[PDB]
Amino acid sequence: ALYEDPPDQKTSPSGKPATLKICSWNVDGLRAWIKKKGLDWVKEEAPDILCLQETKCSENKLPAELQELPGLSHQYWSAPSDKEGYSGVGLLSRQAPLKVSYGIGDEEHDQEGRVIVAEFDSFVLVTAYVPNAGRGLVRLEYRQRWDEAFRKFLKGLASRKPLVLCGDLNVAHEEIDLRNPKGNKKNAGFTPQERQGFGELLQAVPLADSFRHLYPNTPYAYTFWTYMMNARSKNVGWRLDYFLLSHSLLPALCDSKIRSKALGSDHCPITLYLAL
DNA sequence: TCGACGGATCC
DNA sequence: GCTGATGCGC
DNA sequence: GGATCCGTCGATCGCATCAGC
Ligand SMILES: [Ca+2]
Ligand code: NA
Ligand code: NA
Repeated sequence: ALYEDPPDQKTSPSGKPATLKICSWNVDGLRAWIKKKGLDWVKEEAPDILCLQETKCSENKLPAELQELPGLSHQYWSAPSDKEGYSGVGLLSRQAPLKVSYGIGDEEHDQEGRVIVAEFDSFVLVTAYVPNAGRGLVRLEYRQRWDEAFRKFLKGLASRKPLVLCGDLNVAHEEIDLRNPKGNKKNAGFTPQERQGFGELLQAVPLADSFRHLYPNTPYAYTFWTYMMNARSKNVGWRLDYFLLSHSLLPALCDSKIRSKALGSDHCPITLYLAL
């Protein structure tokens, strides 16, 4: 079945207006995504912060359009240390963060340009492109190691400031989170190990899945569709991109959106509204 | 993801 | 700059 | 022994690299 995201709710559970709008988008080739008019869509969405994953683009090759682009003038980029055209994330913000850092503090896990940490006044924002378990589950052993390091890192951070984690977490948590649960239990993104790691993440930090917390029984809501077999036109997809929040931020939570119609990637963008 | 192969196993 | 091949990805 | 089923097991799309010149 096809899916229609409900309208944006812009007041908090106590009627505070939303003050912060964060958008996150796995662009799967930043240059290609810009050629497919992604920035026009971003300009219209007008986020206060924009998080991009899988940029596949070194700092040298960042297209010129990205400077001419407030109110997202404070921009930060991370690329792998020795693997061109692979992975890569970015964070663009309207206001300058207090402090920015790259990676999680673990050399094993900080070589593929996957994590940017941006600290603001009232909270910390982490954006992440989690490593794929790979075809044939080749990288599943590595994925589990990543999962534990990432959880430990995020638990530490959240013990000091309220935390927002966004990005492509490369797992569909439960069977409502993808179209074909049956046929995918041994494929990357829906192995029992990856789903379990996501569950441990929610409990050990702790964090809440913003979208599921608000729409806990809404099926067919996905953020990814493989280019093959016209999957997107059939809405045969996966929910892989999330906003996870510290529990303390749940009374700030106004809405968590899925922008199903924005094209330019094999992921659509997601949008978080917070009253801060 | 999809169809195509298999190799079962029931009616 | 161009062809052709390989890496990666749910 | 012809028909539905059920664990594999290959060909798709898209991006960006590399090897070579
Ligand atoms: Ca590969
Ligand atoms: Na019968
Ligand atoms: Na016979």
